[PDB]
Amino acid sequence: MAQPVIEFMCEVLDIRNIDEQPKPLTDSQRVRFTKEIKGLKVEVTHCGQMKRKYRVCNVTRRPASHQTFPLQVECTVAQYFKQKYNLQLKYPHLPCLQVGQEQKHTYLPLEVCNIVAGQR
Repeated sequence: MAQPVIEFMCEVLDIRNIDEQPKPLTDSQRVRFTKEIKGLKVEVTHCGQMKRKYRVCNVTRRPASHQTFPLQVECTVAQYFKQKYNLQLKYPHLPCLQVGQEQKHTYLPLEVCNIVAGQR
């Protein structure tokens, strides 16, 4: 089974009350989380059965609420999932994952991500 990256995060940062502390992440926490998620493979969950897979290459410093990107004029990733997918993010305060080629600057909210377990 695939594990939600939110849960993976809470495990990495030793959190149990993620829904009690709507607090953003400390620089210390982000760095600790980034080390663990960087390089893992993830699958999108907001597109039904179109579970597109991505390679996490980094973690943003800005929350999904503020992370911006070149939308075809700049937009907020949180807006995106509210406008295009009509889904208010549960954690707009947590960072987004950067997936794919660096220069492509693709950001995904942690909420919509599941860690893909290897199948050797």
